[PDB]
Amino acid sequence: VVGGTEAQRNSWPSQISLQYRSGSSWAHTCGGTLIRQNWVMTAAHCVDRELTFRVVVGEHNLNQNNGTEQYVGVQKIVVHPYWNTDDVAAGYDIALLRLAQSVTLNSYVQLGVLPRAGTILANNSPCYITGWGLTRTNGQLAQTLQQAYLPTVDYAICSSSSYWGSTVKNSMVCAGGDGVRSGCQGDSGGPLHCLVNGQYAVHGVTSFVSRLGCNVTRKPTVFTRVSAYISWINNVIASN
Ligand SMILES: [Ca+2]
Repeated sequence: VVGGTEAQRNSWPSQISLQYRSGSSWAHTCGGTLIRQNWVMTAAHCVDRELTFRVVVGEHNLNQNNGTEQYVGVQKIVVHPYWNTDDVAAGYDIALLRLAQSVTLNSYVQLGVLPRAGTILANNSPCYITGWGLTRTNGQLAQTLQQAYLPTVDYAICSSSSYWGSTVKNSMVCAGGDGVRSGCQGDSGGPLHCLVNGQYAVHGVTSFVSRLGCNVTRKPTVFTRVSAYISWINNVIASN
């Protein structure tokens, strides 16, 4: 997250850290959202590679023991059938991970609330992006969870020539673009929490940013629109 600030300890209890094994060590690669005690929602491009993954819930400081973490393996990876690694702009950047065990819910670990199918947010709706991603373009990962106020940019405006043009589709959500705040590498797969009816719900899965950089004016962070995949999500969790 570029231009963010440290989040209150465990104030976004559904946020998870997706890590892979590198030799004998583990490294953070993406964010995610705990939607069930044994199911995680993240980005498809986060699990394209065949690596050993693990999920960490109740996390805050990646390099220190906060006394609230729970580590669990990933036993199954279900990527959306239409996902294309060579065309992220085609959408469908979403995947569900079945955990090897059910985590224990508490003050620091809670399920994320999903919106009702087809829900579209009005322009400039209040939302927050969270993650341990890069704090600067080509910079380094954050040690502690970061958050940044990132209001939405409606489709009509985001898909205009003065912004993303045709690169953005209706199955995505755009937020930010003030040239100061945004998502960045490492935030991918993470949530975009938006305030709706007095409650925070996960309306987006961080998908991509500009090649020119993370925080670029008129180039909002692009998110997979969760409300367009509710039936798919339900069908997967009801079968496996
Ligand atoms: Ca920690």
